[PDB]
Amino acid sequence: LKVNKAVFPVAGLGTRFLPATKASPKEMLPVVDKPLIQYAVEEAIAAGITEMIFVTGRSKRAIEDHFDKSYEVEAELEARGKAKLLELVRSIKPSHVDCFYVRQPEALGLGHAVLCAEKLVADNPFAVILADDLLDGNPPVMKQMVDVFDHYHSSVIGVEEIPPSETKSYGIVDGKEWEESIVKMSAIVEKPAPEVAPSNLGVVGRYILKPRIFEHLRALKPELQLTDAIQALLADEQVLAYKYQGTRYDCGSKLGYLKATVEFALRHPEVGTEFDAYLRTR
Ligand SMILES: O=c1ccn([C@@H]2O[C@H](COP(=O)(O)OP(=O)(O)OP(=O)(O)O)[C@@H](O)[C@H]2O)c(=O)[nH]1
Repeated sequence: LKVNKAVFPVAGLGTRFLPATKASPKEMLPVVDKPLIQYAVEEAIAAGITEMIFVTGRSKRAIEDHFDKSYEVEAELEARGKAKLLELVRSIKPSHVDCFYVRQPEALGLGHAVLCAEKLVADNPFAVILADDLLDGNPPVMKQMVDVFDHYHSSVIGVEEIPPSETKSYGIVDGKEWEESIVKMSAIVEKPAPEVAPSNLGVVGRYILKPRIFEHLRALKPELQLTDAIQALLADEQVLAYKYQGTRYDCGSKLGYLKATVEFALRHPEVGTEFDAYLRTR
């Protein structure tokens, strides 16, 4: 049917960004002036998703207070007639967008984080969006994928072409190329050595999953691997890999985070020009 829900796992330990992540999850890191998780939610909104499910771990309130109403900030902005900033703050969570929270008690990995959201997804297809993967696309990547899902009504795994030497960092898909950008998947293999990688198509943190993924998650022998659930699912039904149009910034790591900051600052209306001039003359 329709993709109304997006699950955002934001419960990782984020040790690669200590000390900043001590009391704020990695997905709250700002790129210029905006947390990763807000970029991710805005992508979901652009895709027609209206229900945001956050799987929280440590520092859940950074996520919750970012999206929930804050009386203090509005009373502060109200008391100063700063109306454009008020519209900006309110657009963090537009009307008709709902935020639900669920706890992952133990940082038992991504597949387990997804499993924590099972009762909230129930018997519906749902997006899984990893805000650490900051995707820059027009149209937004999850919107592209929702269009793919609406056509084929199969799970959709976002993929990008990666250097063959780097396959050990990625889930790698295999299958029959269907369109220029659609692979009908025959396999997904977790972090293969370059010489045995079945393709150069690496999985990124964008998924549309049909609810049968949950029975394969609960069934796995435990850190449950999302890859293994996907591999199991494609034995029972079509799963598609989608070579999205756009650019991924691996903000799980410091370098991708920095690249994202640079690239997004350059396209920022307020500071783009000066930051470009600064970069040239430094
Ligand atoms: O227990 C977990 C682990 C990971 N995740 C989620 O899975 C995705 C991938 O996150 P990772 O598993 O790569 O962990 P991390 O980047 O937070 O950890 P460090 O390497 O910085 O130590 C992110 O969306 C994260 O929030 C969970 O929700 N729960």
